[PDB]
Amino acid sequence: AQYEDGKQYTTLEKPVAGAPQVLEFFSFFCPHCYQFEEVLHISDNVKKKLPEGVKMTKYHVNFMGGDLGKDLTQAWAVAMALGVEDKVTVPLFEGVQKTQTIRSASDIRDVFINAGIKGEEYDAAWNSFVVKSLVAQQEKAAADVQLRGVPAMFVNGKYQLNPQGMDTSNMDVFVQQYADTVKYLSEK
Repeated sequence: AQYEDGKQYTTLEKPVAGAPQVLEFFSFFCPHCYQFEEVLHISDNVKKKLPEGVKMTKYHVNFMGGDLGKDLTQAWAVAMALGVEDKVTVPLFEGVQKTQTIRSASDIRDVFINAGIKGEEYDAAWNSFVVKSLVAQQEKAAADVQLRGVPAMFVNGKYQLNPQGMDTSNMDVFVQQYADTVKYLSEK
């Protein structure tokens, strides 16, 4: 076949009920994740190849970066709760990996302040039980697949994309193969 189980994707042994159509995991410490965001725009290119209105979800993980990694999962919960993912994603990647200015929870907060989230609103969200539940949801989704690596992409709670085999000589061809593979998996 052109797409083969065990090759371009893997079938999960335990389908995750109630999973969104597309579930991506990332870490702000993850070098490929930074590339997937700013240079490849993987999520937007996947979205464009899928039917309109399909549910796509993106969650942060704790397993990279120790204490700060877990602070970043809580900050990602804040970003989701406030709907400000598009305003903070690149500045968070830059602060962790490019300028290396994000060293503490206060430095994370500074990124949101600079992006225009009022401090009182950030602090209220950071301490909210809505955000605690979003933290729990991110941890539970990763635990459902014993996740050990990011970036990771899961389709319908049934298939994991495997990009390590795809050709990387041309960035746009890579993105097209990734998006077309997600579309194929979503149609299974």
